[PDB]
Amino acid sequence: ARNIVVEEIVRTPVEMQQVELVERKGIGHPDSIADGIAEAVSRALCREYIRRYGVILHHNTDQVEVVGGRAYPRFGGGEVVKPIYILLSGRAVELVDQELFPVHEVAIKAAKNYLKNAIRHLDVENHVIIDSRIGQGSVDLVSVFNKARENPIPLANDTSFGVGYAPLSETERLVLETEKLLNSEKFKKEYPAVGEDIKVMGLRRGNEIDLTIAAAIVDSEVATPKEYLEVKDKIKEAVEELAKEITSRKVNIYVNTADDPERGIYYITVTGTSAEAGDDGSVGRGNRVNGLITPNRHMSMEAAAGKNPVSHVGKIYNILAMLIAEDIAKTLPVEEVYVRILSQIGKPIDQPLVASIQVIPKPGHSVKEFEKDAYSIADEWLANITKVQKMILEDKISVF
Amino acid sequence: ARNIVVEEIVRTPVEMQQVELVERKGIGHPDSIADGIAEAVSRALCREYIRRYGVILHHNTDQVEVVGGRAYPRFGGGEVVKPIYILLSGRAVELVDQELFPVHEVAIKAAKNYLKNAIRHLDVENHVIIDSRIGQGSVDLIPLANDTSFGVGYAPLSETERLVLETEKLLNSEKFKKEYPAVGEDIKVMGLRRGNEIDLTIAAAIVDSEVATPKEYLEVKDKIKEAVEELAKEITSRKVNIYVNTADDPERGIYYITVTGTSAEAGDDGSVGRGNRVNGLITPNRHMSMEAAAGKNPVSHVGKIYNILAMLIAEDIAKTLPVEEVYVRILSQIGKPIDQPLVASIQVIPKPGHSVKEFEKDAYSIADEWLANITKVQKMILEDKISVF
Ligand SMILES: [Cl-]
Ligand SMILES: [Cl-]
Ligand SMILES: [Cl-]
Ligand SMILES: [Mn+2]
Ligand SMILES: [Mn+2]
Repeated sequence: ARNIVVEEIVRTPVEMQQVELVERKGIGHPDSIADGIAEAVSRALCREYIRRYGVILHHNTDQVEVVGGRAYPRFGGGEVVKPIYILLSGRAVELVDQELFPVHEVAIKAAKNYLKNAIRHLDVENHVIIDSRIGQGSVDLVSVFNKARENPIPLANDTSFGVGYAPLSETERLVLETEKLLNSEKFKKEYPAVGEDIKVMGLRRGNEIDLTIAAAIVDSEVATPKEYLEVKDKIKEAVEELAKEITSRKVNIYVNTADDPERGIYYITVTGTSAEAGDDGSVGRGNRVNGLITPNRHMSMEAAAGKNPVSHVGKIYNILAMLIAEDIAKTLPVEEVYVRILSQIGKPIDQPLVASIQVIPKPGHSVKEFEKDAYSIADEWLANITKVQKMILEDKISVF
Repeated sequence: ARNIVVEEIVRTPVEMQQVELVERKGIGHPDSIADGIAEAVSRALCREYIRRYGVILHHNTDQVEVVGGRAYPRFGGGEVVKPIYILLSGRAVELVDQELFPVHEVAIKAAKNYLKNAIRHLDVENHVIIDSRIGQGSVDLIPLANDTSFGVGYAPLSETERLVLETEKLLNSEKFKKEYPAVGEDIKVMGLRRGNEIDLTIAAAIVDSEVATPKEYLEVKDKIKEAVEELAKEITSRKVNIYVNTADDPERGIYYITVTGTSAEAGDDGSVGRGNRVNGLITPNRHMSMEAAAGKNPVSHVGKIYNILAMLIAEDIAKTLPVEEVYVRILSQIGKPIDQPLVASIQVIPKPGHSVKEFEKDAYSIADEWLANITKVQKMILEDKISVF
């Protein structure tokens, strides 16, 4: 019934390709800040719609602009001189049966709460201005409930595709886990000088990987250039240990490569994010839903962060494509699998115009031998598509 | 000696894959409006820096937020009820040796001029609010790489890529607009190929002042369909199915009519880097860069230059040599001039019956000459001769 297509492709697996480039924008990167606020706003709206009406009402808050401020970092502690300005945009239902729903209150509080929990040394009350221009919508709940009855699985409202793949390469895992380690609670507690604005790039040529880390250091935690350099060495040491667990390839680690001590240049910040110094961010400019930027792979340009987890395929299909890919890679004799899913307007989101599965089989196997099981994995996930709504709101799946 | 590497790759060509997906967001789509404004602002800043100082000063205007308005379309002509709001962001040099450069004036003027020329039925003075929060820079009056920057491009386009690209270009061309003024600029095209059959879905905003009745609206949709059917026959002999404004439901009174020709009027939002790559397409069957070219300084941003150069190198190779596919990737080497990349990888599938040895030397030479003329590409960008979305 469902438009699922399984095909074999021939390609050099990424692990065997000569040049592989992978990047991850960490939590404090301005683009990832935009994504994180967008998603925090969406989840807060979902939960408050549920609390008041028992159902999620339509909204999309996948539009956030982070306008950088100005700052004077100094060893021992600088100051922010001009605040970061953040504009929340999108659309949400505001009039519910002639009654007013507190869209802007929920959104601004969610954005502020996200920043406080994400960027430890950022003074949100004084370093940030948050304004909201979220568009106004209206609905009658009887209609909402009737729409839910007519179509238990929501209808697609856009023509969009999501893209995912599996399994991850060593270089992909290295980049992902380097950022996760350095922004982990345990590491932050041990090394409070390491801010959250961390960008990780892995470039593999053959069996040698250059792993470059741009990590904003918090100037209130380093009194001297010497203490700053000791922090960079502690970053390098921790990532060296991590790399030995992920790959037996040679890994060269570089931290804050624009540093130039003789010219007095160090990557120190007041708050731990370069957004303080004038760098800007917006939604969908960084990691895909698997958490990575991967030009050796395939992606959708849809920004998952902030999109309605109930009906917007731009989020749902990018998550589902990754989950189907991971399932196939985990259970079948596959070297690589790429999943692309395209919505059809007016049809339920479990009836995509196509769900395309492209597989490189392991040597000694053919896709024909397992094509029906691959179909079945995609079919069961599409038939259970609404559970993605549940995993988002239970904070079980990240979208950047 | 530039580190250019030409190698053969063995992989299923896109045209032989069973399923291919291609999308293009047309000029009036909110995301493409953001991209277009971003690039229009950058080029206006470049020209005015040159006019005043003889050099381009540092800037990045790759941050634009299009916040949709409200509108009540009506057959015969509706009205915009709440204006579109556009925030310009990024950074530009504003203090030039203690004197003030009119960043915000240049930027707002450039944004308004772009909209005026791009969206025919948009009343910019009354339908749009443009504000600027571009960050303030300062300065006192072949570049080296400061980072590892990346560009990726490919050629030639597949039949489905060509159909999607040329469908939007046709419907938003002046010649077509003159004959069918009811067709707005907010056109989104999705192409799905399965085997030798292509499904083409077109969402095209129709201008409500140009259609007096539902009957005229349906006639306009049929003229879109007929025109694209003709175009498809020029590109492919695969079966092509064309669908226009598929969410329409006449019995329930739903038609894709707009006052201005862009869904930004009705509350849809856009921002930079959410849509087309520099070749004009969104192509999940290919390899794409995540960087937003629009608004980036074309003189100093290596990622923008390399993504354009990679496309130009690929297109040249595909046009002149016996290649079925070519993928071009360029990586800068930190601390070296940008015309001396860390690697320029040229990956080719030869046409059947051919081997790369026949033409590997010519492919190297094509890549070499483009890298040697990186300054020529920068000029082409400012002369509006190369599109970036
Ligand atoms: Cl290959
Ligand atoms: Cl098929
Ligand atoms: Cl990229
Ligand atoms: Mn960015
Ligand atoms: Mn969009």
